Amino acid sequence: VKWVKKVVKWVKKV
Repeated sequence: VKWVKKVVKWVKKV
């Protein structure tokens, strides 16, 4: 749940 910040940053990263 804490990685929720990076999770959504996946589509933006790749």
